[PDB]
Amino acid sequence: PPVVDTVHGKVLGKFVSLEGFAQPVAVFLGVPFAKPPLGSLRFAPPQPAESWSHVKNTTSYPPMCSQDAVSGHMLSELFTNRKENIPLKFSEDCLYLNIYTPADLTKRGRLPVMVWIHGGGLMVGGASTYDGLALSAHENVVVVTIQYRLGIWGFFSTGDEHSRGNWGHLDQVAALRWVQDNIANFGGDPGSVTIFGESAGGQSVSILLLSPLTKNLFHRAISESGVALLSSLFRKNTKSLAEKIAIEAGCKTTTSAVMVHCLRQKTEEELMEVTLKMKFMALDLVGDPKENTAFLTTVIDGVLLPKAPAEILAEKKYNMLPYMVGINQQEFKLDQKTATELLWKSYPIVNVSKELTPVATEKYLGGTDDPVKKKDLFLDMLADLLFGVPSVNVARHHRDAGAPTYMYEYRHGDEIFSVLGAPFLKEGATEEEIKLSKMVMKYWANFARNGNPNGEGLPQWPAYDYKEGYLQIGATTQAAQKLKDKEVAFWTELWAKEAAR
Ligand SMILES: *[C@@H]1O[C@H](CO)[C@@H](O[C@H]2O[C@H](CO)[C@@H](O[C@@H]3O[C@H](CO)[C@@H](O)[C@H](O[C@@H]4O[C@H](CO)[C@@H](O)[C@H](O[C@H]5O[C@H](CO)[C@@H](O)[C@H](O)[C@@H]5O)[C@@H]4O)[C@@H]3O)[C@H](O)[C@H]2NC(C)=O)[C@H](O)[C@H]1NC(C)=O
Ligand SMILES: *[C@@H]1O[C@H](CO)[C@@H](O[C@H]2O[C@H](CO)[C@@H](O)[C@H](O)[C@H]2NC(C)=O)[C@H](O)[C@H]1NC(C)=O
Ligand SMILES: C1CCN(C2CCNCC2)CC1
Repeated sequence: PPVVDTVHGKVLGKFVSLEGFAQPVAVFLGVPFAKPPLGSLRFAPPQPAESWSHVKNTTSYPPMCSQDAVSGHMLSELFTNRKENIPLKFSEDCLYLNIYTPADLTKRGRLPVMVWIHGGGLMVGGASTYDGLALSAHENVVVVTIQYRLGIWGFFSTGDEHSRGNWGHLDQVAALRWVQDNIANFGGDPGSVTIFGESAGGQSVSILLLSPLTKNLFHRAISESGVALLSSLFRKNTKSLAEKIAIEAGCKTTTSAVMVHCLRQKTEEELMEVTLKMKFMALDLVGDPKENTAFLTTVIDGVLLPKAPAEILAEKKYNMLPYMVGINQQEFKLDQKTATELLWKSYPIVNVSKELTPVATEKYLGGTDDPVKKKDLFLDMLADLLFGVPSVNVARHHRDAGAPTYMYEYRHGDEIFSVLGAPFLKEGATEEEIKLSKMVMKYWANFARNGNPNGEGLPQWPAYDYKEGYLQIGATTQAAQKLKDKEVAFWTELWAKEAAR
């Protein structure tokens, strides 16, 4: 039974042997990296954890952050890269991380560290549904899954000092700081930390890469199907949102301070209650697509983000380091009038003026294949809009700044089956995807230790220079070029025409 020291006290983990590997993996589940964000700490930045004198049992999955348990239980079942489906528990006391290390705790391990940031619209998700027991064993790295406040708890902002916002992101920063001051005890190398995640995790890594407060907290980043440029997860301000939330809770809105103070008085159940009423994770068709800003989000707080992401990216003066941006052509039938309507209704999620709406349709869903079955093109443009286009834009920005860049197209969650090696400790699928998994983890890890995904036994992966070299992964893995170049062109131009209407 492994007992490791930490700045705050000792933790007791457990050994797990993965068939096919000589060395066990030491696992620590539910290690606190902060003080429980209760009472006055709700809607505040994370405070350090108080020290403890006993040896802390860390062999049990910590609870996940307050969230929609139905949407939370479902996303957890559809993303677990294991066979067992963990018995979830939710609480505001959710600031914990899980550690998977293959290092020999008896020695001075200096293995690269990979910190996984789960996705889930910043509304749901947890670190436990992900298992680094395979990636750590297969690639010889230390894997850390972190948790962060979600929904109201994590992103409620009044646009000023009484509740700046981005608590969820400040929790990610705190875990990264924790890794710095402690991972060495687990055979991890704080000098080689790689942050990675998909969807909302993907954009979080992007946000963190652009934040002034992450200097030296990590050394490489991987965004999968999500970048700082997602219009759904960022908004310069959310005062009106904060007000709708305060009212739904039965709080006055006289001031920012009165709002926050009243909300701090609410109960987790009461706030959970408001969350459900607000109906965040869901598209609202009826009404005007511009009044439904019911989406808690990343904002400009002058702390994590001094200014909007688009601009910080433009200034080219953020944390310059290896960044791997990738996507999966999937979000996982109708006519051109109804589809074009769904686009307008999906305004909050994709911000596409009604004016434009038809154009995009008649372009993607254009007068090519009139069939209804072949309107899966809608789902393609809807993806390019969500992450496809933004990703490339983010990449181009990074490259254009002189930072090692890389892209790839896997052929939401599926890459995860490969990234965390589901094909081993799960159902047992196509011996074909099982090798696909090993190839993936290989790139991620080589990138983790070198900032270059390349290695022996793996097809060439071109840097993301000006030839737009990117890797194509799937049943057959090859290299390609100009990812979403045509799609980006049509949009950057379309949105150009209305630059001076
Ligand atoms: C909902 O839909 C609308 C319309 O489709 C979205 O459009 C935009 O609204 C703003 C209109 O004013 C745009 O931002 C402004 O215009 C351009 C953006 O291209 C900027 O040049 C403007 O000023 C910036 O100031 C900083 C100061 O440090 C400079 O560094 C900037 O320079 C670069 O940064 C911009 C960032 O957008 C880049 O495009 C270029 O590399 C610039 O060279 C720049 O001088 C000003 O920001 C935006 O493009 C866009 N959104 C906003 C409000 O910024 C709208 O965004 C969308 N809303 C939602 C829900 O997302
Ligand atoms: C550490 O925590 C574990 C889990 O909470 C404690 O033992 C329990 O978990 C085991 C599985 O790991 C089960 O097999 C046991 O049944 C269960 N305990 C009971 C009630 O039988 C364990 O006591 C704690 N102490 C240490 C340091 O191991
Ligand atoms: C014009 C081009 C792209 N946008 C926008 C369009 C829709 N909102 C998010 C990106 C900013 C300015």
